[PDB]
Amino acid sequence: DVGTVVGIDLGTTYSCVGVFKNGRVEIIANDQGNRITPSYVAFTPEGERLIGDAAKNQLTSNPENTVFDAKRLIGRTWNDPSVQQDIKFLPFKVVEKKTKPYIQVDIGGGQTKTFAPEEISAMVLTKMKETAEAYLGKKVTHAVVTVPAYFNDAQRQATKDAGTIAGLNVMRIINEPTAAAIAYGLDKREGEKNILVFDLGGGTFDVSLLTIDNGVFEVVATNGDTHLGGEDFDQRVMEHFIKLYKKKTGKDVRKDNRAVQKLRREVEKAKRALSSQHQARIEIESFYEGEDFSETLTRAKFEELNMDLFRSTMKPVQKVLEDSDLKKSDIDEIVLVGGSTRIPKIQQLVKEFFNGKEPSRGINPDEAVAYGAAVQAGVLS
Ligand SMILES: Nc1ncnc2c1nc(NCc1ccc3ccccc3n1)n2[C@@H]1O[C@H](CO)[C@@H](O)[C@H]1O
Repeated sequence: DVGTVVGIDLGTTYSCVGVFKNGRVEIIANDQGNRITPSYVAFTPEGERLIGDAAKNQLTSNPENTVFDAKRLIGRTWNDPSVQQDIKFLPFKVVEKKTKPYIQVDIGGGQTKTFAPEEISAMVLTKMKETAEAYLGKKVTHAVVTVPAYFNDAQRQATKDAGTIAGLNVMRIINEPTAAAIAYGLDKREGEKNILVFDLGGGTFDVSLLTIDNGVFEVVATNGDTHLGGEDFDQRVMEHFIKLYKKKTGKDVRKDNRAVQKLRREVEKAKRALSSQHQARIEIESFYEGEDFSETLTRAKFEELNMDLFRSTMKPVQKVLEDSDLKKSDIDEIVLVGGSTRIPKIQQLVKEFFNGKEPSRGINPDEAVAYGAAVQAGVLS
């Protein structure tokens, strides 16, 4: 009845779909060649609804009508303090409607529409759903969707409604740090064990303490920083180079923002190379006023610029071990999740915190959560 069911990580900044096929989890690439999709939606002036890479790629020219970060609003009331903080930093319009924070956008030709956070995520889920169905050759109807461990009843439910709207029956909602633990099969051992998931993504940092008892996962304590992640590290290097531009050219870069978004691009690119290389080069043709940008970043400078931010990632790890009444000696597994955990300093930091103990390694940290979900989805047909 339920067909092939899909594992979906519906993430804040990125999304991932997986499937179980011929005895293996298959992570599916979208129509753009990508194993992760931006949780992005956009409406061009022509009236063309773009979701994914296509929406993320044109957000510079369409900042009002490019919806992102809906996970911050999903399952929340308009008057929720968190929401009233969040909407201050969000360049599309959020209105109070049916007690909720509805996204307001121009659909094309100045024509106005509002969308509940669940309707946006339903668009993102539809893209994951068409991403899966293109790989499989068939329609998909059922799914396993993940949420962060802190999500409450209303947030969990609204994620299921995003699902329903997308034409997806969400059979299971599983916690994100749990799906990760399942991806490493940590649920396939006898014992009582403690698991620390340290999840550092694009715009969020989450640390979960889990206990596993014979396939029974329990979340004991959670911590983190809802506004700390890879984008933050981008900003810091962006600041470094804007400040360097000034000092050499005398020119100031935030006068054209299209220059700023260009730098954003080549910074994020350089950072990523720097998890693998010791130096990277940032090259921009017609950066500002037609002039060409060309600079490099050492890994040492990268680390230097974010050292206080990297280091701050330990404090949640301590508050978690406190609230779980456990010392450092008690953690039996360390699971790294999120693309930012590829940063070498981050790893050095985790490892020496826990007195030299090596983390679980082997699964792509961007994919670990959709993987966990796809494993469970695999059981469900
Ligand atoms: N190796 C890496 N090193 C440091 N940060 C990395 C990283 N890979 C990703 N992410 C995976 C990623 C993201 C975009 C990509 C684009 C082209 C090619 C590969 C890509 N890979 N991130 C950060 O994860 C956050 C959430 O993704 C973002 O802040 C991102 O910087």
